[PDB]
Amino acid sequence: MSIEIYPDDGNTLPYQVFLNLENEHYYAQAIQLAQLFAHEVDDNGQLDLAKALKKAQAQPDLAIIATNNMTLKKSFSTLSALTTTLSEQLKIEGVLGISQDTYIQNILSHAFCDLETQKDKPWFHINAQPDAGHSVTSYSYSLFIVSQGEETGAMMAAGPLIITVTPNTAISDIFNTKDWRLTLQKEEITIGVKGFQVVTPLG
Repeated sequence: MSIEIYPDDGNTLPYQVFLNLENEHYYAQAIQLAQLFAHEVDDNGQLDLAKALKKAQAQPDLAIIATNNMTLKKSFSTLSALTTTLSEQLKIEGVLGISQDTYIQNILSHAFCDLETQKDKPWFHINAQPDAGHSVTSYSYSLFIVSQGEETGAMMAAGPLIITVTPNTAISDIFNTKDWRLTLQKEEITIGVKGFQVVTPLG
């Protein structure tokens, strides 16, 4: 995994990889697929669904299992729809090596009052435009992850991208161009290679 070569001196990969994406089980999990992942990725070093979908076919245990996304939006409608979709798709808030909570109440708490989620997750940012009525200030995550099965010794190659659509549209006065209506969606593709028991060391 990573660069580490010979010709140059010992480091010169055109893939420039070493810590290009976050994983929480990198201890050995980034290694299972390492030589696979170092092959079909993009110049950054992340799973490319065009080529790495073939790379996935060579994963330690299984292959491409999940190419799922989420659709969350808010609007001066009712949260009867807003939170409903959020909860249903709260599962894909990283149900890889899920945490102790990472669920409702710890997440749905801010749903009760303006779910800006305290700017949850260290996402990059490609925000506001010069429009003042038809803009979008969104901050994009996407880093790529891997997980560990301890039971049987499996793993899981994950590659999510996250977009926080919070627009720069202007005016919420005598009429709104919709300056305070928000929307959040994204895509996580995940190559499952394991005997997944529960969200935990998949086995």
